[PDB]
Amino acid sequence: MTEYKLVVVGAGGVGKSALTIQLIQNHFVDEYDPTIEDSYRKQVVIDGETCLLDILDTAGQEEYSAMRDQYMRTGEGFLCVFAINNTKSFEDIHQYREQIKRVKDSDDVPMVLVGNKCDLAARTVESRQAQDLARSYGIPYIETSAKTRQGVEDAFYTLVREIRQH
Ligand SMILES: Nc1nc2c(ncn2[C@@H]2O[C@H](COP(=O)(O)OP(=O)(O)NP(=O)(O)O)[C@@H](O)[C@H]2O)c(=O)[nH]1
Ligand SMILES: [Ca+2]
Ligand SMILES: [Ca+2]
Ligand SMILES: [Ca+2]
Ligand SMILES: [Ca+2]
Ligand SMILES: [Mg+2]
Repeated sequence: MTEYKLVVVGAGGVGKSALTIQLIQNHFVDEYDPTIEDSYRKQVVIDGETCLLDILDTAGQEEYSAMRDQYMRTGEGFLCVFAINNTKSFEDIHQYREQIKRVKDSDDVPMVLVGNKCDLAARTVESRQAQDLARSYGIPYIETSAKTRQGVEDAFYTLVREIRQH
């Protein structure tokens, strides 16, 4: 079966782990344990295709930024996550995309921009602002809540659909 190597990236605290764990394990992680780098692997059927998803849940803590090159080299598609209640995290996306672009020497890397924590009302990043950023990268923008599971499958399975278009 086809394996998809997905990598979840973005600033600390944006919900990368909660998103991944919601997808793979169907519960919401309420606590905040910063990640170094974790791997998850699950067989799923996406659009009739039995798929192995290999998901790398990466560090948002800037102290671990030296690890980015390695994971950007091996990843096939990237979920670029910010939180809609964290303007800085949205502004941080570009450093992630620019590095992905550099490492893969490509302006056409499979990516999805994810505005997470869409269950929270303290929104400082409007959907349209994020749509505009995604448009500039040629990628979809999807809002998610790891808490309620809104958009979670859509974000990941879409990443897959973007990889398939490559
Ligand atoms: N309300 C709400 N809280 C969320 C959501 N996603 C994550 N959180 C909360 O935000 C905090 C950080 O989530 P976490 O997944 O650990 O973030 P991370 O991006 O993996 N952090 P790190 O980069 O340090 O590994 C946790 O308390 C978690 O419950 C969401 O969609 N909604
Ligand atoms: Ca919980
Ligand atoms: Ca692009
Ligand atoms: Ca504003
Ligand atoms: Ca397309
Ligand atoms: Mg994490």
